[PDB]
Amino acid sequence: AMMKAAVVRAFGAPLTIDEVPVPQPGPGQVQVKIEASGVCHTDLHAADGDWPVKPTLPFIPGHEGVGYVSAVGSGVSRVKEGDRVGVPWLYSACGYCEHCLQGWETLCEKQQNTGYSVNGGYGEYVVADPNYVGLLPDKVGFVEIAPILCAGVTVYKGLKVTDTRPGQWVVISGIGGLGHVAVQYARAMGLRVAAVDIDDAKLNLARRLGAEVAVNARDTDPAAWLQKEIGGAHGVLVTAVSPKAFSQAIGMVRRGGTIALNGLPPGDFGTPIFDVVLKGITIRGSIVGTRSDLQESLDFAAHGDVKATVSTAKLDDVNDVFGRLREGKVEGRVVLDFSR
Amino acid sequence: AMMKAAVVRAFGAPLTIDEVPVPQPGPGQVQVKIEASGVCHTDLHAADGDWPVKPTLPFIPGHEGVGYVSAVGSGVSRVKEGDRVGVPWLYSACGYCEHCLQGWETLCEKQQNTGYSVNGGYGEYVVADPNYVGLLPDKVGFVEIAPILCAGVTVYKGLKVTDTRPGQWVVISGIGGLGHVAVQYARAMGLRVAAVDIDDAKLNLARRLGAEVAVNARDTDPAAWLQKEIGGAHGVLVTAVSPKAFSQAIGMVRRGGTIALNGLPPGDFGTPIFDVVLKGITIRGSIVGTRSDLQESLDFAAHGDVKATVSTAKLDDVNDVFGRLREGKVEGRVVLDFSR
Amino acid sequence: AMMKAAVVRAFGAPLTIDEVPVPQPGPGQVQVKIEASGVCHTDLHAADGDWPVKPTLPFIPGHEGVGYVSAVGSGVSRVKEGDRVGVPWLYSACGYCEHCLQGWETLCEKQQNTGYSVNGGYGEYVVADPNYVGLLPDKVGFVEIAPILCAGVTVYKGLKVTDTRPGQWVVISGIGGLGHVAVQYARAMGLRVAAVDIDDAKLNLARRLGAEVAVNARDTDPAAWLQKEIGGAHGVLVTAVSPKAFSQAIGMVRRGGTIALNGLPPGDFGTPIFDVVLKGITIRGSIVGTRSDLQESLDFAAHGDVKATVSTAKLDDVNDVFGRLREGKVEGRVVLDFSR
Amino acid sequence: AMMKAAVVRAFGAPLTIDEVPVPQPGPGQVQVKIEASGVCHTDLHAADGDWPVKPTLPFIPGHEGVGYVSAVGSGVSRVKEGDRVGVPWLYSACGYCEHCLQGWETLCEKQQNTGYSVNGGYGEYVVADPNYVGLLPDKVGFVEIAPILCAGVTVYKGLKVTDTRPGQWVVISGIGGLGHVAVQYARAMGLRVAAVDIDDAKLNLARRLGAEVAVNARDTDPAAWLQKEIGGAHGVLVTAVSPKAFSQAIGMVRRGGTIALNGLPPGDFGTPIFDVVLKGITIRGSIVGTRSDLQESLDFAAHGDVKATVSTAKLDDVNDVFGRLREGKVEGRVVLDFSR
Ligand SMILES: NC(=O)c1ccc[n+]([C@@H]2O[C@H](COP(=O)([O-])OP(=O)(O)OC[C@H]3O[C@H](n4cnc5c(N)ncnc54)[C@@H](O)[C@H]3O)[C@H](O)[C@@H]2O)c1
Ligand SMILES: NC(=O)c1ccc[n+]([C@@H]2O[C@H](COP(=O)([O-])OP(=O)(O)OC[C@H]3O[C@H](n4cnc5c(N)ncnc54)[C@@H](O)[C@H]3O)[C@H](O)[C@@H]2O)c1
Ligand SMILES: [Zn+2]
Ligand SMILES: [Zn+2]
Ligand SMILES: [Zn+2]
Ligand SMILES: [Zn+2]
Ligand SMILES: [Zn+2]
Ligand SMILES: [Zn+2]
Ligand SMILES: [Zn+2]
Ligand SMILES: [Zn+2]
Repeated sequence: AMMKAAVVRAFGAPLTIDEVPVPQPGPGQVQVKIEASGVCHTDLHAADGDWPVKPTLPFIPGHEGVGYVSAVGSGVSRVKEGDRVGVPWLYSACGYCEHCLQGWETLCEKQQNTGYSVNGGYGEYVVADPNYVGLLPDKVGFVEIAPILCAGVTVYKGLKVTDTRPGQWVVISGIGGLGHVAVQYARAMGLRVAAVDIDDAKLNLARRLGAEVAVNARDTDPAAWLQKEIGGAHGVLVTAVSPKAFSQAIGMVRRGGTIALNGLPPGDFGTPIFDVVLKGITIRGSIVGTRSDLQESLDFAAHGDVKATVSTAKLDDVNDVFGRLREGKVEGRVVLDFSR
Repeated sequence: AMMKAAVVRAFGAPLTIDEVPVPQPGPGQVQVKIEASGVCHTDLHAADGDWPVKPTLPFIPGHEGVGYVSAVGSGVSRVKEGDRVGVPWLYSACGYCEHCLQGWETLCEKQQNTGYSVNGGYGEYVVADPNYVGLLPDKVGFVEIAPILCAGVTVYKGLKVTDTRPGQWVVISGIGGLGHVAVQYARAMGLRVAAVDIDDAKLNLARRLGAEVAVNARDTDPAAWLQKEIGGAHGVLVTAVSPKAFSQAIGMVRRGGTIALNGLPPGDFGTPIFDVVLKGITIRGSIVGTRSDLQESLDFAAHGDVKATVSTAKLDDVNDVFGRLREGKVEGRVVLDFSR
Repeated sequence: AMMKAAVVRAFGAPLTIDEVPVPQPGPGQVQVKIEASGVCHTDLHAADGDWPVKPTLPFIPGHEGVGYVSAVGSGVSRVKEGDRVGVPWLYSACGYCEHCLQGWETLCEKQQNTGYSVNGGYGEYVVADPNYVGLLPDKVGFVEIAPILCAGVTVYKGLKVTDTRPGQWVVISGIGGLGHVAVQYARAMGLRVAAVDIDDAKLNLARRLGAEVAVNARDTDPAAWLQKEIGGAHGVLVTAVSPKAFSQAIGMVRRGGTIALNGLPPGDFGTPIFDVVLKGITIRGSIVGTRSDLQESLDFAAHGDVKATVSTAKLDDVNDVFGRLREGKVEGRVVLDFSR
Repeated sequence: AMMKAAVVRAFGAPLTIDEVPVPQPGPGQVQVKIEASGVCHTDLHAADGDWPVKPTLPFIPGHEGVGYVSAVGSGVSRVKEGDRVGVPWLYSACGYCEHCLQGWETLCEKQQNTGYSVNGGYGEYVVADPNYVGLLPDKVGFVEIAPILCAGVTVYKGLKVTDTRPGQWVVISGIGGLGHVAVQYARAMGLRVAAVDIDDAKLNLARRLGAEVAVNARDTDPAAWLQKEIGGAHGVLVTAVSPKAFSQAIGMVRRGGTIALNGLPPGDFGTPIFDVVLKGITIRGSIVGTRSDLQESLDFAAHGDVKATVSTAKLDDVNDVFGRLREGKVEGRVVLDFSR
């Protein structure tokens, strides 16, 4: 069989929509027929090769792909034909290293990554390791659930590692794909939410989704504004694609506070070490989520606590989507629709 | 009515040994007769007034003073005349704020600091808040115990917040004033210790103190070496916080590990986003510790698990001591001896 | 000079409403004019003289008393006259023992207890230690806020130590004074709530307050019912006044689950050690709440996440109230109203 | 084709040493050649059908088998022929449930148990799940390391879940098979150890093992004595879970402390509600541990920190070994030696 897929063949170049072979599932593998496929900013980073560790060319991006198990190899019991599943960033892990045994498989040094080191969901079919796919809730459709496969799980875990508790203030910096669902997860976790971005439309989105307070960093110093407004936050989750937002976030927290980092813009960010030490601040990188994180994050969507803001696009228009996302002209998430 | 003391009357100017009034305790206060008083780099910064918030002039430095309770004001029960106590960095906290109520008095924004914002232990007597003094162990001398009020509790708390466990690997970065004490706490906390420095003398000291591994970063890349040799460290205590140490720490820590920063350097440090996020690294600021932190750290000294390298000097020679410290000629810690 | 107050002058006997002197505050003390005063089930035992350690006669019960500071002793800074305050079970703690230094003053062995070891709020005025009173929010009435002083802060802390997190199930056993507000805190902390009691009306109250499911332990074996309905809970908070309910709670959790204990019926409860060990179960006593806990719990009420179901009664009818409480004829809390 | 093995063919009856087929490994399985095989009280309960859920007959007991990997089915990468491994209590788990995904495979409700629900190590060979075998340290012999698969990991994990930290007091209740090993882990974990038993010889053993204090409960009340002498222990490990040990544990622990139960006794225990709640005490069931726990516990043995008292016996004499066990004649641990 042949299939349509969007392929990266050179960093910086537009993706090409080509006919490629349908991947077949070997032993212990499953095949997934894609019905929807979220566009993550990471996909831009990957196609631009602006990260230290590059994807091997060529490749098909996409780690927010969801659909049906359309075929099953041998020795597979976790899922069966017809099951609704998603294939996330964490494609697979070794399962027995120290990290994996501790239930921190997101840290597995032997992990594979969907739509980066292996081909992803920007296509009609994708092969997956059934041991690491998301098991989708029956009551949420493909288009709405797709973003939870990365945006959702990531910020859910990110919020967990801020070490904030119900009643406390958390700041979400960057109300994009990750950010806009981050606001919703925070409320579901009993947190009071403040939002920071550089575009009023984003802040308006945050306001609708539960943000009690919101500030535009292009209009004022957000750190100073937040210190005055709420006395500083107990936690911050940075999803912004700007190193500047990382530095600013550090000045947003109360003493003893924690800043968790999701965003992956190239380079360093300026860190006021003196204040971090004097104020006992924690800065903490968070990387997607374990299978347990993933399952829990899907359950919040299933219960209606989190609903992704989504607009659809066609596979063929993937380069336009990339352009819009790059220009910050996307509200929430774009999901590629493969439905009939 | 009068006592000798080393007084800062102008930032940068030599301290003068003056006759000044013995401070007398009012209600809820105590008086301490100093037998020994530790010196460290923080005293230089107080005397130079080169930190963001300066001491008020004139003032008596010293946050490592130890001695006997020589008099009490009314309504004191925690201690009595004749008790052996130290008057550490945390002179007092408000006791009512969110931080104080949570047992994190070190983060109190209304805290006072001994030998910085109030008069300290560079004198024959000092008035203190008995609610915040350290209660000293019987079986350890004043001179030997003094540095535990600072270096001790600092590296102890710092090691605690790396969130490591017995059997796990911790790197002690820098085996100087703080580091040589740190190696001892780590060993007593059941940690496997790797010492990193640029000086073979200090690395050999580390080995004497129980370091299982020692690597000289002048010759070899401590990060590459440790990742290979022990798979990276679960924790990293950075006692000399320089850009190189900071960045090498990020390289030495294994994924999911924690880096605790034990120093107050000037300027912003470039923090690499990609590495912190994808390695799920925690970077945590930590200096001194709470009252309970301090008592716990003293217990280690009392049981002979921790002993600071100490040399004595006279109060009258403090300027000479400051000079030696500035030039980096001080091995271990210098302690002013008030005993006849 | 004189005030009205319900006094316990001999155990097991009716309380006598008498005129007694008004207590005056000395140094470090404040006087409080009572506006409302919650009746805790604990008060029944203070008066029966029921417990291992008994109050001393004669005494005035009541540790849910709220009102205004009407007089301030010497050396008090935390509060001033006119301040809205409440006087909880934890009347005072020593402030410097190991527990107190760790922000666990509820464990202080030198603590005093309001309406037990010292006189409480079943009277027009009560003297308190200003360092341990609750600072009440302006936007909640005295009658509604009164239960938060014990019922509220207790179950809030109890829920904290179930070690449950958003999305997970918690069971509230006993939907009384503590229980009916526990359901609400649970919801505010992002938990899904199941309710257990022995009276359909109390279960219906839980449901109206946010309980998703409910079971009458008189009608079926709760535990088996809960294992079937929700697959066991992640945590349980037991406020019930029956040892039986403690034994049943143990069987209500998933493996790895935690049961927190608040209720204080006399004697032992049957514990299946074999299952507790095989299933890795945790059983944990929880004792009111620290000042931090209390302020946090008052905040939930201030924001309207929590609202006590209360009936009022006159001080003079306190014996009638006791009777009804003892018979389980009370809906939520009864609060003594001193409103002129 | 054939091998010797001890088989339970009827509950209560002597084991019969038979010649049975050597088990061959299918895909995902490995075969282990046994060199040593630990014996403990759990084997008695397996042989007696003593417990609620019984083994199926006939079966080969033994959950402490160690040896070489002698054959490797298809799709195995964790281990290879010649690898020195152990086949502990947790033969396998489902790997997909809530518990397995969270790194708590010990709580898997679909787990299989070696030498209980599947054939174990009381034979020359045994087939195992490579994903769940213990990877044995190079420097420790088969006989010495065998008990660590059981007693070792149990007491290590048990100590971990006391939530104590270095410098803090831990009580080891019972210095027998589990206890003498627990004392060693405790010291290596930096804990101050108080040993409690009723046998002076076992108490002397504890002291020589590093116990700082030892109380004989025949002659003195250990609760009152320890409360007076060390202000209660922060943690208590109950290795011999009898009602008396349980109740005394509750009296020995300091307020806020944690009691970890390491045994599987019959029947309900009377738990004092008042003491547990008022003292804020945690009671916690813990036996064996995860794969991560086992590997950590194995490292302590590899470093010389922990050594089980071991004596050997032959497979043919297992019934006699059982005899001694039953009568309580066994000091330390007995290990079957299969070596030439
Ligand atoms: N660490 C992980 O596990 C993980 C997983 C997924 C994505 N990511 C990262 O997420 C980031 C982007 O995620 P995305 O899908 O939401 O992309 P993006 O299109 O969705 O979201 C952009 C957001 O950051 C923007 N932003 C730019 N400058 C800002 C500033 N100064 N302050 C506040 N906000 C600012 C905002 O416009 C906001 O839209 C990084 O690009 C990277 O892809 C990390
Ligand atoms: N540990 C603490 O810090 C703390 C603080 C306050 C009160 N308490 C305790 O709270 C308990 C009750 O408090 P209260 O103020 O809510 O009084 P209570 O009258 O209000 O509450 C009774 C509740 O438990 C009852 N109940 C009886 N048998 C039951 C069973 N088998 N299963 C489930 N529920 C059952 C229910 O009727 C329900 O009303 C104890 O009486 C004790 O006083 C503890
Ligand atoms: Zn992504
Ligand atoms: Zn792995
Ligand atoms: Zn110092
Ligand atoms: Zn304060
Ligand atoms: Zn009460
Ligand atoms: Zn106290
Ligand atoms: Zn065993
Ligand atoms: Zn499982």
